[PDB]
Amino acid sequence: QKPRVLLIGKMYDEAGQKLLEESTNIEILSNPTPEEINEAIQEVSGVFVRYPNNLEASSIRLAKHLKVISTSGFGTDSIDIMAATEQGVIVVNNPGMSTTAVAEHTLSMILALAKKLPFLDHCVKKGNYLIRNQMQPIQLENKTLGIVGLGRIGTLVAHKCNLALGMRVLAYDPYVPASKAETVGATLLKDLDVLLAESDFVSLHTELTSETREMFNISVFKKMKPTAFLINTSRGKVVCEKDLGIALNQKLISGCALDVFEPEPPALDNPLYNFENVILSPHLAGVTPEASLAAAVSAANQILQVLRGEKPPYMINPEAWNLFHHHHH
Amino acid sequence: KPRVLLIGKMYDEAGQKLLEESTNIEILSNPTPEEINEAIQEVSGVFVRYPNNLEASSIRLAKHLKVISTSGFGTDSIDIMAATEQGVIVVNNPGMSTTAVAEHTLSMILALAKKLPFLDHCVKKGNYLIRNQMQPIQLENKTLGIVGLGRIGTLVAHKCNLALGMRVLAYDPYVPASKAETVGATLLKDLDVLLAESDFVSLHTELTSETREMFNISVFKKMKPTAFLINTSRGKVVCEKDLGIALNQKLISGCALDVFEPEPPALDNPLYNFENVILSPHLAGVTPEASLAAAVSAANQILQVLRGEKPPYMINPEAWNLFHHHHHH
Ligand SMILES: NC(=O)c1ccc[n+]([C@@H]2O[C@H](COP(=O)([O-])OP(=O)(O)OC[C@H]3O[C@@H](n4cnc5c(N)ncnc54)[C@H](O)[C@@H]3O)[C@@H](O)[C@H]2O)c1
Ligand SMILES: NC(=O)c1ccc[n+]([C@@H]2O[C@H](COP(=O)([O-])OP(=O)(O)OC[C@H]3O[C@@H](n4cnc5c(N)ncnc54)[C@H](O)[C@@H]3O)[C@@H](O)[C@H]2O)c1
Repeated sequence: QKPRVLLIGKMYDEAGQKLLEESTNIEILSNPTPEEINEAIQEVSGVFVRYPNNLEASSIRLAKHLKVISTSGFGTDSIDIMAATEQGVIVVNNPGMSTTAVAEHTLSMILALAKKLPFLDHCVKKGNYLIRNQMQPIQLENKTLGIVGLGRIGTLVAHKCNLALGMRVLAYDPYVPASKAETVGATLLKDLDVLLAESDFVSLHTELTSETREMFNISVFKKMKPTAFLINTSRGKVVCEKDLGIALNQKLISGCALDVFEPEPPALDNPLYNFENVILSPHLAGVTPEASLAAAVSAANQILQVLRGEKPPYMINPEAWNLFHHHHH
Repeated sequence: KPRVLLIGKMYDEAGQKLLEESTNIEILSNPTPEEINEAIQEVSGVFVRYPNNLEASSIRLAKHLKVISTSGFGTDSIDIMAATEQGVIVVNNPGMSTTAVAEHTLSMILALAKKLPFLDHCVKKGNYLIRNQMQPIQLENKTLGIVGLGRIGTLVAHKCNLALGMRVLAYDPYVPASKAETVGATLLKDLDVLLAESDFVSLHTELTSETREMFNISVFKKMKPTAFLINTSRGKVVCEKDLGIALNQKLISGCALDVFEPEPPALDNPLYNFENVILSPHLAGVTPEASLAAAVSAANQILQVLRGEKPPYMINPEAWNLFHHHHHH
C-alpha cells in the first residue's frame, strides 16, 4: 500500500503537496495540538513540519514506521533531532531557498527604521502631517551595519547594503574565513564587542545553537549605541525578548525590527507592541512566491528520496543513516 | 555692513552662521507680503525658504538688492523677470539631497513590496496569522519604471538594477538614451510601453506644464492592476482624485507618496482608507547631511555675489551685465 505522509501545517506552496500525492497519501493538520499529531502520526512514513509547529520526542516515538522528517526551511529548532536519530529517522532541512527574499526584507526593515516609515505613515493618516517639522530622517550612506552570522543571508545582506546604500559593513562570525567578508566589501571582526560599539544597525543572521541562544541580552544591549537599531530575521531565541523590552524602555538602543519571536507565535499582550521605533512582521522574510515554491519542491522531493532508500542532499543527522538502513533494508 | 533678509529660516544653522560672519541678518517666519515689504528695503541679499513667495512688487522696493537665493532647486515662487530688470542675481541650490531622496525611494519601493506597515499593524493587534493570507513580493527580476531620469532617477535606477536585480526602464524625453545605458536602464520613447511593463513606477520628473497632472486616470488604466506607484517628486504631477479612483477600482495595487496636491493633505483625504497606501510628510530630501549642504551652499552663493564673484548656480546669467553696471564699474 502507498506510504502515508503527515503535513503538520501546509507547505507554503502546494506544488510540494502535489508532488507528494504522486506516490503517497497525505493528511494535512492545521496548528494541531500534540494529541492530534499523536493520532495522525502512528502509521506515516514521512512527516513535514511547518515552522513554528513543534514535533516533540514523544510524538516521534509513537511513529513506528517513520523514515524521514522534513522541516519547512533551514531551522530545525522545532524538531527533536536526538529522538529521530535514536529511532533511525532521517531529518532533512531545506536551506538557502529564501536567501534573496530575506536579504530584501532585511534591507526593507533597515530602511524603514532609518526613515521612521510606519510611524510617519500613521502620523499623516491621522492628520498630523506637521510632525514633519520635528522629524530628522537618517541618511544611511556611510553609516555602519553590523552582521552577526555571515552565512548565506548575512553575506547577501552585507553585499546589498554596500551596493544599495554605501554602508560600511562589519561582521561577526567565528566559523567563516575573513576572505568571505572582503569579497562583498565587509570586514570580519574577531571581537563581537567591537562590532557592537561601532554599529548603527545590528542585523542577526546566525543559526540558532547553544552559543547563539539568548546571545542578545541586556548585557549586550548595554554595549550597543543608544542611537542604534537591532534587526532580527534569524530566530527568536537568539534575543532575550524581555531584555529587549527593558533595553528600549531604558533607551539602551533606539529601536528594533523583528520578523522572528520567542515564544513564536507571540502572545496577544506582548509589551513590545507599545514601543516607539518597533517594526514587526510575522515570520514572512523568507516567504515570497519564488522562495515558497523552491522550498516546497525541495522538501517534497527529499521526502520521496528517503521513502525510496536514496540518500538526500540535506541530511542534518547523517550519523543516523546506518540505523535507517537497519530498519529499511 | 550689508543686510540679508531670510524669508524663512535655513535648513541648517551652519548657513546662518556663515552669513552672520560678514553680514547682518534678519529672519522672518512665513511672512505676509507686507511683512517682507517693510523688511527688504535696505538689504543686499535675500534668502527664500521653499515654498515662500518673493513677488515682483517686493523686489521693486529693495533698492540695493544684489542676490536672491532659494533653499533648493525651485525658483518658481521668485519673480525672475523683475530681478533681471533690476540687475538682481537669482541663484538656486540644486542636487543637495539627491542621495537622501534616492534612499527614501528605495525604502518606499521595498516597504510596498513587503507590506511592511500593514504587517506591523497586524502583529501589534495579535493578528500574526495574517501570514497565512498573503505573501510579500520578491523584487528580484521585477521591472522598475523610472519616469524622469535626472539626479535622483539615475541613482534609483542604478541601485535597483545593481543591488536589487530589477530590470529598469525609463521615460524622459529630455535626456539621451546613453544616460540610461550607463546605469543599466533602457530609455523608451513611448510611456505607454513603460506603463504596461512595470511592476513599480517611480516618479522623478521636474514639475513643468507637461508633467502637471501627467499621472491621471488614463495613465492608471494602462498600468498593471498589480503595480505600485511611488511619488517623491512633486505632488501636482499626480491628480489625487484619479489616484483615489484608481485604487478603488483596483486599477493598481497601491502607492507610496511623499508629496501631495494640495499640500498639506486634508484631514478627510480618501487616500487614508486604503491598505496598500504608504505616506510620508514630504521628508524624502530631509537628512542632516542634505540640510547642511544646502544651507552652506546657499550662504556661500550669497557671499560670492556681495563680493562680485559669479556664483555657480545663476538662474538668470543674462542679468550679470546690468548687475555690473549697478554695483561695480
Ligand atoms: N523568514 C525568515 O525570517 C527565515 C528565512 C530563512 C532563514 N531563517 C533564518 O535565518 C537564519 C540564517 O539563515 P542562513 O541560511 O543564512 O544560515 P547559514 O547556515 O548559511 O549561516 C549561519 C551563520 O551563523 C553563523 N554562526 C553560527 N554560530 C555563530 C556564532 N556563535 N556567532 C556568530 N555567528 C555564528 C554560521 O557560521 C553561519 O555562517 C537561520 O536561523 C535561519 O533559520 C530566517
Ligand atoms: N520629496 C522631496 O523631499 C524633494 C527633494 C528634492 C527633489 N524633489 C523633487 O524630485 C524630483 C526629482 O529631483 P531631481 O534632482 O532628480 O531633478 P532633475 O532636474 O535632476 O531631473 C528632472 C528630470 O525630469 C525630467 N523630465 C522633464 N520633463 C519630463 C517629462 N515630460 N517626462 C519625463 N521626464 C521629464 C528631466 O528631463 C529631467 O531629466 C523633482 O521634482 C524635484 O523637485 C523632491
